[PDB]
Amino acid sequence: TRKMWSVQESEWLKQGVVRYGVGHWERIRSAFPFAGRTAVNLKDRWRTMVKLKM
DNA sequence: TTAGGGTTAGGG
DNA sequence: CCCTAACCCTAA
Repeated sequence: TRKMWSVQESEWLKQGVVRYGVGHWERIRSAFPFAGRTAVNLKDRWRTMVKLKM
């Protein structure tokens, strides 16, 4: 069952991009306690947030 | 391991 | 329902 992204998970990805730059998906995933999210999931999520103005 | 296009399921 | 966010596929 697919799981929608929480606003806390989205803020984690936002700070991880700030602290490490886009494309550093495996580095961002390790800097935050992401449970059930792969680095590819983080990259797809970032594309969604960019498109949704976030 | 990431980028970018393609695919699908679940919620608005 | 069915659009789209959450997925998958794969070159490099």
